[PDB]
Amino acid sequence: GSAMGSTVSVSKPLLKLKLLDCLRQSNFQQLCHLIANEFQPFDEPTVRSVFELILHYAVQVSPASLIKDIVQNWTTKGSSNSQLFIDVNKQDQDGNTPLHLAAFQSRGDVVTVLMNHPDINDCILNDAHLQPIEMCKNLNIAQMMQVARANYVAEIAQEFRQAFNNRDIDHLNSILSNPRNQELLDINGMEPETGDTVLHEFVKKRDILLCRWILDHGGDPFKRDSRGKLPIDLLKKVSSKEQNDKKNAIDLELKKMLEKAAREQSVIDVT
Repeated sequence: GSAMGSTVSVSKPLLKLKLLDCLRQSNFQQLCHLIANEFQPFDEPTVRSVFELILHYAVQVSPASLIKDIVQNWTTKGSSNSQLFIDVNKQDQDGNTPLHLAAFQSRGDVVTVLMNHPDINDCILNDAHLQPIEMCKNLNIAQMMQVARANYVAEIAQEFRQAFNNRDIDHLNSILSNPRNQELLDINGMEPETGDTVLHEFVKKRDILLCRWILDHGGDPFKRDSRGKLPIDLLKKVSSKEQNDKKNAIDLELKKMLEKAAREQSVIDVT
């Protein structure tokens, strides 16, 4: 075209029209071809704003076979550095994720695919403050989501305990790098066989490395054990003149860490 003709501007309605038609009638290779030919420039912000909702639109209008292909090919960690990458937890203009919409629409098979995604976050609140399971209109679908969550919680809580048993800071960090895990794990849970939280457990172990990690990831110094004791109560008092002697350096460091954590906890508890 002549250089004097204005560049065709990107229309969100027209992109959406083309995309929905494809998602309703076409397969994955046809969808890819549409992206290559019509979602250009691919980094143009209006283009991006439609592209990143493709999984939302697919849950609305597409067969489960196409949804599976989109999920398998564009949403796993292996494509996270590609242009064709969709965030499976993307929130739309109502705060809904694809899982919110799949639950709302009673698409049980799609709910299963999404709940099985290793990076799924079924704790995200939409703008109505609802989690995806709370969108269900069908009880059997809600129960499936409830049990799948309980299973996931059981597995990650066992993995969390294993990382502590291994003193494995990298593994612990990896577990909490998933926002879903930060919600579904309770670092302040009390072990019934001992009455201890992990903070009590590792204070008694004098494990400075692990106590610091626990206190940096929500460990609550005010949570008492089953006998009513705070973690700091577990360290014996040392007279002032001896406080800085080398033999007391371990418990002194734990005491200082617990005192600072208690100050920060006091603010959290009134916020």
